[PDB]
Amino acid sequence: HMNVGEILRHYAAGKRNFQHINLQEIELTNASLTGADLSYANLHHANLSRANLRSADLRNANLSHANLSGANLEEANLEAANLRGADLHEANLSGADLQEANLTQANLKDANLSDANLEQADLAGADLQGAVLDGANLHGANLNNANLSEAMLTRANLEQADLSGARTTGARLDDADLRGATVDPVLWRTASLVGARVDVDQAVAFAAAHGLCLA
Amino acid sequence: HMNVGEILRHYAAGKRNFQHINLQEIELTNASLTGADLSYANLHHANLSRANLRSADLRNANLSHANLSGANLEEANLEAANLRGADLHEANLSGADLQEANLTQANLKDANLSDANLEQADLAGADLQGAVLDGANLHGANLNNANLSEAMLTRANLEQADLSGARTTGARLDDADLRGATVDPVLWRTASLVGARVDVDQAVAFAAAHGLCLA
Ligand SMILES: [Cl-]
Ligand SMILES: [Cl-]
Ligand SMILES: [Cl-]
Ligand SMILES: [Cl-]
Repeated sequence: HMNVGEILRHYAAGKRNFQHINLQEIELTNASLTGADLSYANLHHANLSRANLRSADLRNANLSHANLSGANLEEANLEAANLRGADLHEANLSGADLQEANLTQANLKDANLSDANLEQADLAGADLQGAVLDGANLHGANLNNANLSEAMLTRANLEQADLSGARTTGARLDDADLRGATVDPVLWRTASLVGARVDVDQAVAFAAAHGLCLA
Repeated sequence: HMNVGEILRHYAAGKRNFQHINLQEIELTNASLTGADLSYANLHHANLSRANLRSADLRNANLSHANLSGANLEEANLEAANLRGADLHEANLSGADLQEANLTQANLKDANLSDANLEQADLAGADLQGAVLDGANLHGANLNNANLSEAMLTRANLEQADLSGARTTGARLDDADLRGATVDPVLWRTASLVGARVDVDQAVAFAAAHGLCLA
């Protein structure tokens, strides 16, 4: 296990290779480790609140129940990372790679996921209230029972995503691509959808969700 | 030309056959001629305000620019009648037969057309503001540029009707049959349509009218 003094001294010396390092429970609030290779690192329950991890490599890292509130993760590689129950509220994940990441039960309230890659990510039960996912790729993402209340999914790719059980009151889906997605009828009644791309079957479902009869 | 005294005396004697009679411009306000056969009669610009014409036969009658405001025409036969520019505001036309009638530019404000037959009727430019057409048959009716603002067309048959240019702000079309009708996209944005029956193409048009893209 590497401690705070050690990792900050190494980083100060210009070292960036921290792959597979054990940093469980470490206290790194307001720390900057931009560009660090933390691939496969164990950061379980780490406190990384307001840390600057811009452009860090965190692929397949264990970030389960980590505190990443307000952290900068712009253009970070979080592919296949374990972020179950992590606190990412108000984090900047703009342009981050989160494909196939485990974000189950994560706190993403007011998170910035603009232009992020969330292809096949597992967001089941995640809280995305007030989050911004403009231009994000959610192709095939699992949004089962997620909270999307007041979330901005404008211009987002939701093709083949599963939004079963998602809360969508106040959700903003203008210009989103919904083709092939699985959604509850209530989505058609709650989301703003101007410019949203749909299949014919979905357009019919939109009409049915407003009480029209096709018999 | 038969005058007021003559027709009322004849009716009082039990006469009901007034077919093809000339009654142009006659003043018959609050008169009762229930069950009278006035088929093919000339009632051009007659004043029949608040008259009781329940169950009258007025088939093919000339009622052009007649004042029928508040008149009772329940179960009256008005098939193919000329009612162009007639004033029928607040009239009771419940169960009347108006198929193929000319109602162009007619005033039907607050008229009761419940369960009336309006098959292939010409209602172009007619004013139906606040009218009640619950259960009416408007199969193939011409509603071009009609005013349907706040009109109740609940449970009405609108199959193959033409509503091009119709004003439909506040229109109430719950349970109406719209299949095959021609409508402007604005209808889908303005009418209440719970239970309204539509084709697949119409359901898609409903979605498109709310800004959804089918590309
Ligand atoms: Cl440093
Ligand atoms: Cl928006
Ligand atoms: Cl009498
Ligand atoms: Cl109603």
